[PDB]
Amino acid sequence: DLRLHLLLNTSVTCNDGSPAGYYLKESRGSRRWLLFLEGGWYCFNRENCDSRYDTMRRLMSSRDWPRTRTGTGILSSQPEENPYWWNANMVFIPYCSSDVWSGASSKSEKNEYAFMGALIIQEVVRELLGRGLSGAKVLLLAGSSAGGTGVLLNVDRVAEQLEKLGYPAIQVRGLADSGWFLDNKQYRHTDCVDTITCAPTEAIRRGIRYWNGVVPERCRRQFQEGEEWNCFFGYKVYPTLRSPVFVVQWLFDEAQLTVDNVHPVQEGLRLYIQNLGRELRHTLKDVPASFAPACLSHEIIIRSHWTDVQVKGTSLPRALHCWDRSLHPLKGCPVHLVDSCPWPHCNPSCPT
Ligand SMILES: Cc1nc2ccccn2c1C(=O)NCC(C)C
Ligand SMILES: *[C@@H]1O[C@H](CO)[C@@H](O)[C@H](O)[C@H]1NC(C)=O
Repeated sequence: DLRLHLLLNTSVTCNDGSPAGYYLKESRGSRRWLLFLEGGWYCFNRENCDSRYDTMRRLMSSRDWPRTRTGTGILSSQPEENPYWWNANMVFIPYCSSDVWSGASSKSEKNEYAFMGALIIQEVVRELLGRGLSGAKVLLLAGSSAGGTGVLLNVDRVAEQLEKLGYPAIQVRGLADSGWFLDNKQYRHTDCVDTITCAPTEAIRRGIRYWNGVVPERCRRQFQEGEEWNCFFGYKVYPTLRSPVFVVQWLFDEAQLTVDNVHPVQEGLRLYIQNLGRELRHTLKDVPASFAPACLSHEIIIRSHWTDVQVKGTSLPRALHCWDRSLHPLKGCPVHLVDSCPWPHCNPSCPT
C-alpha cells in the first residue's frame, strides 16, 4: 500500500481549495523514483466544472480521499506483477485540478475554482526532496490519459526545477501513456456550442484561458500568444523537449475515437479507422522509444495485466527495461515497437 500525504504548503490546492497531495511507498534500498500522474478528462467552464463537482468529486477535491491505495501495474512492488521497476520508490499523484496538469490559478474573489496542476507537480517534487528524493539517480515522471499529456507538458519543467535547486545529477525522464492525440478530421462534426459538441482544439483553447494554463517554454516560443493549445498535442510538443520520453499509445485509442465522434462497419467508417492507424503510425516513425499496439483500448501502465500485451514478440515491461539499458541498438532488446497491421485486434495479444 502507498500512504497519503497532504501537501504541507496548503496554498497548493485541488479545484475546491482543499489541499492537494500524493501517495508514497518508500523503498530504502533504491535510488529510482517513479512519480505517476492520474488521468480523468477535464472541465473548461463554470457549468461543466459544476457538473463534474457533483458526480466526479474525487477528481476535484481531497476531502474524501482514502488514507492508502494499492499499487498496480508499474506501481506494484511485486516482481510477478511489475517486472520493470518493482523495487523503486513509488508515488501516485491524484488528479484533482481538472486542467490536464497545466493550470496555474488560485481560487479567489474572481475564480470559483482553483486550477493548479502545474504547481501541484512542482510542490510534490519539492516536498519529496526532503523524504529521500534528494538521493535519486533517476526520476521517471509517468502518467495515463490526461496524466500522459501532463507528462509531455511538465517533464522539462521538473528537470529545470531540480537543476535550479542544486541537483543536476538526478536524471529526469518521462513515460506518457494514452496521452498522444491527433487534431485530425473528425468522422462527424458539430460546432462548439456546449460540452458534448466541442472538439478538443476548441475546448483546450478555452480551457487554457479559464485555467491560466502553462505549456513548455520552447513550444510556447514556436506557436506564440493565443496558439498555446498546439502544445497539448504530442506530435507538436515532443520535438521541443530535451528530457528522454517513452511514448505508449494504442493505435485506435478509445478516447481518440470519442473525440472523433466515432462509436457492422461500412466502407466510410472502415476507411476512416484505417486512416487513423496510419496517421498515428506516421507521427511515431521518428520517436525512438515507443510502444504502439494495434488495439482498441485506453490506458495500460497501471493495469494489473499490463504484462500480457506484446508488439513483435516484446512486452511493454521488456521494452522499458531495454530503454533503461539504452540510457546507460541492443541485440534482442528493442525500444521502438509500432504495429504495422491496419485494424483493431490484428495483434492477438490485445486486451479482451
Ligand atoms: C485529456 C483527455 N481525457 C479524455 C477522456 C475521454 C476523451 C477525451 N479525453 C481527453 C482529450 O480530449 N485530450 C486531448 C488533448 C488534451 C491532448
Ligand atoms: C507555496 O506554493 C505557492 C504556489 O506555488 C508558492 O508561491 C509559495 O512560495 C509556496 N510557499 C512555500 C512556503 O514554499
